Amino acid sequence: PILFGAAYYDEYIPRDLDRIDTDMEMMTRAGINVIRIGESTWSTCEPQPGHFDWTHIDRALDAATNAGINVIVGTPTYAVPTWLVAMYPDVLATTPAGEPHYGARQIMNIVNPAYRLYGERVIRSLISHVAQQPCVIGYQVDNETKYYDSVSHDMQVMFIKQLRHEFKNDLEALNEAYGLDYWSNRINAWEDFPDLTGSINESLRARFDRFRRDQVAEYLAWQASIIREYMRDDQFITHNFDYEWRGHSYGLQPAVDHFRAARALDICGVDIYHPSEDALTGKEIAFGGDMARSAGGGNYLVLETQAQGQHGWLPYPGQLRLQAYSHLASGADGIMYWHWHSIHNSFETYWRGLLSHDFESNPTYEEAGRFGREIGDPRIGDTLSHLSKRNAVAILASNESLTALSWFHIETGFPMGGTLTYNDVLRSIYDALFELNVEVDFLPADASADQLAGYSLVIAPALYTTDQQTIDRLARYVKNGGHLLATMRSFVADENVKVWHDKAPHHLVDIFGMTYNQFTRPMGVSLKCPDTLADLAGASANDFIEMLSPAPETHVLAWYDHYAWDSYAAITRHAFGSGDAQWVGTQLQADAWRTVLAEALSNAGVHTPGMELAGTVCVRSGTNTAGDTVTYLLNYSGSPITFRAPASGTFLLGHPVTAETPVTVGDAVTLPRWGVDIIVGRQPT
Amino acid sequence: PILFGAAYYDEYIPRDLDRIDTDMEMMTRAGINVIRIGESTWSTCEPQPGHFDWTHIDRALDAATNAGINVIVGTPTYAVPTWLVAMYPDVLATTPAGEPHYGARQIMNIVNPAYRLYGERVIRSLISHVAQQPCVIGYQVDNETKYYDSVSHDMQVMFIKQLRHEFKNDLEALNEAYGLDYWSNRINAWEDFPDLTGSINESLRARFDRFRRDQVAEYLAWQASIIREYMRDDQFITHNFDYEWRGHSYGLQPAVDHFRAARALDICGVDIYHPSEDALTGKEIAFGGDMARSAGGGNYLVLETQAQGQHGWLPYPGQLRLQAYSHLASGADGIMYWHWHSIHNSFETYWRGLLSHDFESNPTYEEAGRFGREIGDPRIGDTLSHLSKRNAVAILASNESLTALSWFHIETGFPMGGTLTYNDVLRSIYDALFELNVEVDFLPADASADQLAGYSLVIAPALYTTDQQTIDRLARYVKNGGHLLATMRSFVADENVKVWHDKAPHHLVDIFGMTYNQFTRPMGVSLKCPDTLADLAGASANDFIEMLSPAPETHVLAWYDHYAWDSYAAITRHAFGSGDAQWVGTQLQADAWRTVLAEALSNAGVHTPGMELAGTVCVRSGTNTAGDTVTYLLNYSGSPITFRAPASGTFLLGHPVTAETPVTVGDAVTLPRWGVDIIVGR
Repeated sequence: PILFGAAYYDEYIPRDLDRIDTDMEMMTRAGINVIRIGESTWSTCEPQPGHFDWTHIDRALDAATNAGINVIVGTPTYAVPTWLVAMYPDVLATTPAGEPHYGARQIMNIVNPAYRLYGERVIRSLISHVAQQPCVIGYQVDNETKYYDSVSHDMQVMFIKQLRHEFKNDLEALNEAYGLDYWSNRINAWEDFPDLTGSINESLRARFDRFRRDQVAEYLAWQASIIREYMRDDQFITHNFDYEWRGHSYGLQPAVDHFRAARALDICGVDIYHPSEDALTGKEIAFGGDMARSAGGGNYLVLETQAQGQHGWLPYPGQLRLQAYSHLASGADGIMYWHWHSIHNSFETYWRGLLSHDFESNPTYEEAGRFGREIGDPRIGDTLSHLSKRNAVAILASNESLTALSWFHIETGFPMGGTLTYNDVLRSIYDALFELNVEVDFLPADASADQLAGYSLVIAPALYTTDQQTIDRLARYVKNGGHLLATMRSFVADENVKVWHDKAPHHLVDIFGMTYNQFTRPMGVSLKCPDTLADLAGASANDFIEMLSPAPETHVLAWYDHYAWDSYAAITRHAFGSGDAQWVGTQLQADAWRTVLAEALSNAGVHTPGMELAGTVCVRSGTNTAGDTVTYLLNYSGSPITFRAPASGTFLLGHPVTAETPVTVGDAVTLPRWGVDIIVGRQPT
Repeated sequence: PILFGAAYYDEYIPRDLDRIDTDMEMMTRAGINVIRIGESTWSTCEPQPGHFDWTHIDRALDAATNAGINVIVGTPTYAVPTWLVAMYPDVLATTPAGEPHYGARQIMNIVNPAYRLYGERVIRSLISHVAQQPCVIGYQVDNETKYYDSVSHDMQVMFIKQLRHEFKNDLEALNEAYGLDYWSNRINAWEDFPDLTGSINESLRARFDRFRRDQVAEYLAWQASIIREYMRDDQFITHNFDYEWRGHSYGLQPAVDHFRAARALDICGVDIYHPSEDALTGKEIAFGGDMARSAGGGNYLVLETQAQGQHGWLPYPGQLRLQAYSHLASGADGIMYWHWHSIHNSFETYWRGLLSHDFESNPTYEEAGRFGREIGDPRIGDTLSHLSKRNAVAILASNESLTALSWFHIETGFPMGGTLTYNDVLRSIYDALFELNVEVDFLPADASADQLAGYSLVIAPALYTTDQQTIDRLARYVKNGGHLLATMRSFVADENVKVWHDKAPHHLVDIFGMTYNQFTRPMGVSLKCPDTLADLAGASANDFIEMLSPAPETHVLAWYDHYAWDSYAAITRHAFGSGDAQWVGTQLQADAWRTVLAEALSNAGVHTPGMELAGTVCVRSGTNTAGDTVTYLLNYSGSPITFRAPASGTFLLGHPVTAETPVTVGDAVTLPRWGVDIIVGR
């Protein structure tokens, strides 16, 4: 059935209480069938070196067993004990800010041998101890693992050795690849290799970031490999990925390549956090879910999301339920809250769980339990689980480009100034599509020809650095009938972040039917659109403009409206083989992005039910394991709304209209504020 | 008489001058009867280790003696000589910023042995040298002393031993009290105890902060105890406390507990600086005076305030006078300027004294002298000194709550984000009261049953962390007839900053007649006020809202006006015993605070004639030593004002009306811009 649950910290509950069995009863009452334990408390289970105390782990396993609740056990390696650092200070990484100081979780040097050695021992002892317990259904490897800005000596030497291997000891080739002549930065003998911390060369720095991302992935695989020596055949290994953090889950994760790192896992997990209250839009849940579903090639677990949340996140009545159904609408096969309660000391005292600091019932917990009892009814649960999505549009995601542009800021070309980031461009586009009710998959930028070929529209947002093979695949995708749309600052540099030295866009001048070699930060530049984009006439060009020189054969969709720049296009499209290729040479406002992308989808022949409801209600859909269509209707607003049904079949939930009421496409539908219902393409049962 | 003076630095005066007797004469001309010397110049009086040179100290004592001026001697320990750090670099504290570098004052590790050894030596030599000089009337111990964010090894080890003592060596108890299971932070053996610098556990950090605050209090008591070995029976020990600095004196001092630290002294002293010119309000003078008066249980000395001041403080004509009288209206028994002149080199070149860089007369000095000759006339001096204030309202101050919310920000729960601080809440209440012409005392949060009992209204501004005993006193205070008003984020946590785990407000749900367990940052939330607070109707709820669930018998003064939260109250008041208890579950704008407080005060039976003049003129009063009522009328505006006299008696000063003109409550009164007079009820 659908996983529904919460992280539980027996280790944190005040010791003067004895309420574990009460907590378990509150959970089963709320339709909770799974808890997560163990990951944050190494110092409780191994209180002195070599001395293991499973009191708290056993208590949770026993209490869950007695309640009929399942358990996912997390390895406790993301936060280290006082006794470990006392013996080995280097467990804590040196960063660019200098020497570390004990306290915070996730400031360790993940390649430190004391960290790996003791880590391996607690992993072995914990997983050995719990693996045969029937309530344990799976494992979380570590927790939201990154490399934590480590520039420790060892990590650097290891990087130098990998550079030797990559370049077959040839420093002429390395210095040329990275342009290291500049500012007298050549490395002409391996023993002269400087400390990377002060490097001003982004070719080198990027490669080091990539190396360290790869170490994250290897560390996860290594942990998974250890759990594989103990686990039962009916258990799974997962991990809780997280996203760029801007007060909440925002964009592609800078420190980890989720596509690559997910290969060690049986199923992808993810943590998603987002604005609520008047600011609930659904966008972060959908973005988060689409990236997890894409990284894992199918259904994923939401291992953490918000209950009462941080200050400001407390959900209006109805919002918790609407947030939950949203996850299922992106294809989640589980939802778990972080966490069951609210902790009474220390950093996350006010990142609040289902229960408040009094451990009483409250309206948020009660709303959760109404949700849990809904999906725990098989009539609802069997209908919503394992949802399959077949999307026609893909967005290309690139950790290498995020890294590159974090240094060469789009607007300035330097690691200072500007406000537009890679994830801003990505989200500007993702969010426009969301506003139009068009659903997307994410693809890594090095996706195969077969993968690309599945999609009718492929979008490349500020896809700044790629290899030559990637360019060639995309040309071929277009030739064979695809539609490629790229934005400014794409295909600028090779995989070593060296800007190509032929005509831009590199090896795509004939595909896009244009070239450029000039750009600026626009002052009072707007757009003239003669035809297909007539609705865009007048829109502003923002942040950065590329002076696109269209070929004589190319269709210009927009020109700069400015006396210095009006010889140049802002937006072009050009046929090539059976497909076409569009470039957007500027950043657009949200309304302009919706205009451009709605036209592009129309050009590409992409239609989905709910497109007509854009701006009225959120519609997201899929096919269930009976092969029926499932259409969610999600009202992300504080007013009731009326609209016409986008599909025919039966209302699965009912809404303030009863469950199993039939509906026909076109029928009037009303949802209350923060309301939801779901049409399933079958008759009532 | 009233002390009136300035700090004087003969050590800093250009050496080509010989003007000390001219300075002294300009001082006596201006009614100045005391100077403060010695505290900033260790390297001048001990130029090489063990070699003392009292030339400058002697010059000042001889010149003062010759002019009939009294002297307060400061110990010079808050800035250290180059020769001391050259031997002992650990004199300078390690901070979370890392290694220190010599130059600034007040970057020492106040528990360092070299610092305390050489410090005891200079103290003993200086005090011994001056103690029997008739002009010396007292002593300042160090100067605005704090712990300077020291995380030096010794201070940490000392703290660990203090923890062993407090938990009786029981690390199981310590880990539970502080919740150190979280993020694998348990300390399971004493030898594993980590550096505190990078701790993310605010129960532990807050306790370290409290320890270091107590080390400041001890340091002050240690110096006072040395000084007591030499001083005459006719002399006093004091200290210049200071406030949270936000460009000027703003709020409760974060690094020192003035109520505790003040115990070692004969009389409290204070340094107060504030906006002037168009932004002169008198709020900071009154806040700082109320605090200092409260900390020491009576009259206090303003050991420093602004003369010409920093750039932007230069007072408009009339304002220096108005500022001065403002201090005496709060209960000051002395006013000293920092400082006499304007220094020609170095960091405070432009923190300017009475005289400018040219040492000439100027209008600010001349205004100060007109004021000093005023109070120097016993008709006025005698009437105004040792003022005694009996207030009906108390505000509870808590360093522990300041500390806790410096990390757990009201709005965010984290040490980043938000704008609303503990002191902002305290000042929001204080300022509304001042604007209502209501005078207050401060009490420490742990104030005794007897101290609480003396007040008709007690206000708990964001009293985030307390012990259980404080909560039980307060409940008894209400049961017995008191009126308690608490704001949001009060009584949340125990004295270890561990949030209580029963219903909130902890052991007070019966008293306030309400519980809450939900809160948020409000978006477009207003208040609905059905009766008693009808004037507040439509006011904004700001910064944070607690979802109060009132008992059936509780009076709901304000509900949330918002479709998500309108089941919940924002402001509640509940009868308990013969008193009552009111909770304001959000932050209010300034005008909303006046509306709320004016109603609470009326509920509590507090009314005076000055409250009728709120918004028009500042009225502050007390009783002088002949038993007469002294009523200040202070105009903190750039225009003239007209109003009805709030008391009968005689005008003391005269104003643009002669000195000693009679007046009767209700008589029309006019004051010029920045004006002042005083009605004395005889």
